[PDB]
Amino acid sequence: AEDCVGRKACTREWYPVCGSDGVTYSNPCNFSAQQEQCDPNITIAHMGEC
Repeated sequence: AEDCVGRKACTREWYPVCGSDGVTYSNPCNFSAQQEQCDPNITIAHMGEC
């Protein structure tokens, strides 16, 4: 994808985290999938939905 913004929806489970973009991830899969498509370079900012 290269350039995509927001969250990419995955729903295997709900462990919410926030990415360094300040973005709410529904679960690890959300963080992984969205970033592998968009921004692999951010880190988990904090545990819990943003």
